[PDB]
Amino acid sequence: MASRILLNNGAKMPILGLGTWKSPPGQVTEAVKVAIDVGYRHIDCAHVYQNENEVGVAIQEKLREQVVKREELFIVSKLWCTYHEKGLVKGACQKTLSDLKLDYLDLYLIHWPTGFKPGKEFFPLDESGNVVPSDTNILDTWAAMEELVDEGLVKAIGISNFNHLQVEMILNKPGLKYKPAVNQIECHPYLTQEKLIQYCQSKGIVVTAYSPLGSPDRPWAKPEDPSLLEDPRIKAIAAKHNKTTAQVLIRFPMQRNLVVIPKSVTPERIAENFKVFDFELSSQDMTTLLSYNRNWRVCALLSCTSHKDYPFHEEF
Ligand SMILES: NC(=O)c1ccc[n+]([C@@H]2O[C@H](COP(=O)([O-])OP(=O)(O)OC[C@H]3O[C@@H](n4cnc5c(N)ncnc54)[C@H](OP(=O)(O)O)[C@@H]3O)[C@@H](O)[C@H]2O)c1
Ligand SMILES: O=C(O)Cn1c2ccccc2c2n[nH]c(=S)nc21
Ligand SMILES: O=C(O)Cn1c2ccccc2c2n[nH]c(=S)nc21
Repeated sequence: MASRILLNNGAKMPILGLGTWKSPPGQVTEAVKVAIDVGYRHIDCAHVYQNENEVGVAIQEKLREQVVKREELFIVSKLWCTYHEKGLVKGACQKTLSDLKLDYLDLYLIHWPTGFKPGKEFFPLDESGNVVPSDTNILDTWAAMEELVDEGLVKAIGISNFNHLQVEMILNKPGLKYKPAVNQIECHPYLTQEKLIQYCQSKGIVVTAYSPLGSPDRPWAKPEDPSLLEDPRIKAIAAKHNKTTAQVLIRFPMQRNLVVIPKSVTPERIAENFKVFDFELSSQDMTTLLSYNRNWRVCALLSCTSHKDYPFHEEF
């Protein structure tokens, strides 16, 4: 298992990264410092996570300390939904660069295919509670992303939460200049995503699996919800390999040629989650894990089901 995967822009992306959604601003600086100290070279960020400044403090300290060189890091962020307007894309990227204290991103993603009305609110609502959409065509947003490559702000561009028809729309864009390098999507044994993954891979688009542990800290979690980390079948596979359930859950997407971005702010877990390059799940193990699919989606964007570009009505 090589540590990096080749992207269609010619750059190599570390297959393991640190997630930062929900990482409290008072804990994420140390989390990122620890991650870099124990070998992580890829950090997954977003403006909407409200902690890019604090992530940036950690990156900057580790660069200053010469623990790692900038070229060895792979920093990813994402364009929020309220910045899909073509004229707002560059400023959104620049704000993220300023907070992260970087002069380029390795990868910048359209966070969701749904554009919202611009403004200070991340989820602008009408008086009846519906999200207020943007009229900006995703193809125009893509053209604005391509400009960021040409102006040196980002090395690669990609998409997130795009269904196969939405990916296809980008791939079929008249005058397409740069293909998406990555589609970042939810993926774990309860939402195995075989159809979308095969589609993306067949087009040379690398898939990043998010919420690989089932996002047990998602704010809308219910006590009775399924729990990957507590699934006795997955526990048994872990025990067979003398690994933790989390380690199996992280190794699983790696062996499907995916990138994976588990989140933790706990130093012991950040280290545990990185120790996944010393064992191999069997083909049987892999198929068995795939068999647990229930089409259970922890990030379903229920707030936006009425939006014309809501991605999850389609089968895949
Ligand atoms: N593009 C998108 O729309 C999108 C959506 C969702 C997520 N993401 C990205 O994907 C990242 C990962 O997804 P996620 O944050 O939703 O959830 P996740 O990585 O599946 O799970 C995070 C949870 O698991 C716990 N955890 C981590 N390692 C553990 C271990 N070894 N043992 C036991 N528990 C462990 C963490 O606790 P502690 O932190 O307390 O240690 C936290 O509560 C996000 O942070 C974000 O960067 C992107
Ligand atoms: O977009 C993300 O990366 C995670 N995330 C969020 C991150 C920050 C703020 C809101 C959200 C959110 N709301 N719904 C869903 S399904 N996922 C959400
Ligand atoms: O609607 C969203 O954008 C996120 N979200 C929520 C946001 C606020 C309150 C509840 C939820 C919720 N419940 N289930 C799921 S899959 N997603 C949820």
